[PDB]
Amino acid sequence: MLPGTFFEVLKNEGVVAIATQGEDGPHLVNTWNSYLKVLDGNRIVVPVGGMHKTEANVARDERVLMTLGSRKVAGRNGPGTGFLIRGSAAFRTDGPEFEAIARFKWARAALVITVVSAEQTK
Amino acid sequence: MLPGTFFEVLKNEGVVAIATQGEDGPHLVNTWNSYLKVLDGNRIVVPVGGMHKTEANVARDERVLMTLGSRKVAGRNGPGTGFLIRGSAAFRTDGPEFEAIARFKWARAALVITVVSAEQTK
Ligand SMILES: Cc1cc2nc3c(=O)[nH]c(=O)nc-3n(C[C@H](O)[C@H](O)[C@H](O)COP(=O)(O)O)c2cc1C
Ligand SMILES: Cc1cc2nc3c(=O)[nH]c(=O)nc-3n(C[C@H](O)[C@H](O)[C@H](O)COP(=O)(O)O)c2cc1C
Repeated sequence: MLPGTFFEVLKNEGVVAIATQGEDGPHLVNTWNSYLKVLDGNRIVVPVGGMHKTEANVARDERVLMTLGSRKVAGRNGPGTGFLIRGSAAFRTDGPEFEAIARFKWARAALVITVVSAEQTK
Repeated sequence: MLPGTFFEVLKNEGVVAIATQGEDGPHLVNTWNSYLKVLDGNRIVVPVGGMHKTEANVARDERVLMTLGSRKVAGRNGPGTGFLIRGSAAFRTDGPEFEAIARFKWARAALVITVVSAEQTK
């Protein structure tokens, strides 16, 4: 369901934000546009170095939100666009999904987000 | 408390993420690095066009999280850095805080975040 415009955004660098539900409010961490690996089946894979609090939150509630964008991709009303992604998260430490980001020597896991919806918010 | 590195990040364009506590999970919206207006007293102002769900969430829980960064500013161990900002939010439709972003004519309000902590996460 990820649209072409989303893939255009990925051709440009930027800060990706991933929100999870914490015990006393939301938690928010980041990665880079260039680090995302998209696999068939609506899967976005993120290389995990830290994200220990994020992983703990996902264990209690798999639902996460992700935003990303680029000023270099045209939006509906002018330069720049971005997306709000909603999906379920899981942490993999072996298999094809981990190998997808194993190139990062510091990776301890792969954060796999299965997309349920993708909205272009600009 | 906002460090020099944070201001260096603001010299570069990028996508800012703002997380709030929603009724059934977190909510996440965006703005641009270039749109942030920093005021004395640890205040970060954001021009508000939409953010209706965000405003509703802030009405129930004023605590918000904000992340931003830039690959153009050096981190501790390599290129690129960013920040996790924690603070309290308030929406203004008049007064000096609103006037700070009034140049954006599409702004129905100003999202004022009073920062409690700023952590460079890379
Ligand atoms: C621009 C930027 C990119 C980041 N990329 C990653 C990344 O790819 N993987 C990762 O584990 N942490 C990354 N981080 C650090 C996380 O945002 C987070 O601070 C750290 O993983 C701790 O996660 P936790 O608070 O869930 O324990 C990045 C931080 C910034 C500012
Ligand atoms: C790159 C990018 C920048 C944005 N900048 C703003 C902004 O400055 N002000 C604003 O009100 N919405 C901005 N938005 C839209 C918000 O993220 C959000 O979708 C919208 O305000 C609705 O908020 P709500 O979901 O809290 O109702 C931006 C979206 C993107 C992708």
